[PDB]
Amino acid sequence: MYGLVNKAIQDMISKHHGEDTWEAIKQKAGLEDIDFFVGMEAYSDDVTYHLVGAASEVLGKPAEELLIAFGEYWVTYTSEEGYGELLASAGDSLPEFMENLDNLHARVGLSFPQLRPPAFECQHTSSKSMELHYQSTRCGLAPMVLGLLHGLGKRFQTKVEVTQTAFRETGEDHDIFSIKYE
Ligand code: HEM
Repeated sequence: MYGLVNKAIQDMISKHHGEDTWEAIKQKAGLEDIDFFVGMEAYSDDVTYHLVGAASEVLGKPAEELLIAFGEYWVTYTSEEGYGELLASAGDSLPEFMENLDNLHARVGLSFPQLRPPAFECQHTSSKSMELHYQSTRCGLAPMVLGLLHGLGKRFQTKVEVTQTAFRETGEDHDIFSIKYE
């Protein structure tokens, strides 16, 4: 994944646990070769997996718990690191933002030529609810989606409930989330 993601994980950890813990995690991930992450450069996905793996061990939290926190964090972090306007242009309510998600990543795709974005499809069920379909070339990021969704609730001062109803891991085609909103 592009360095932007790894910088943000690094950032999240450092803001919450200081530079000491970060160097520990960096060490255990097998990444002391790397002085700093470069925002617009492509890294091996393994760099992120090893990062989440390490932070899990060092912090005593499960990976999935961290993916959830990171998901929330990403919504705030992107607006402060170059992407406020793009976010503002993706909608002024959660259901709208979700519809615009593939379009948003297309936009990002222009700056980031090697992007491997997720695909998201909304099937509405009422004015307060929807099925979100999440398809990816990567495994086990569904917990991140959950956090992103809550991050967006926080963004649009909107109450959301998110429940995964289908799991790649059980053998289903793709992850599906049922979502209810204010
Ligand atoms: C301006 C805001 C955003 C930017 C700049 C951005 C950019 C990115 C980038 C660079 C990646 C890594 C993909 C790669 O390197 O191949 C990514 C991944 C991802 N993004 Fe976004 N993103 C934004 C907002 C969002 C939001 C709000 C969601 C909410 C669903 C989202 C969903 C995801 C997911 C689930 C992934 C994991 C990749 C995968 O599933 O394979 N993104 N995004």
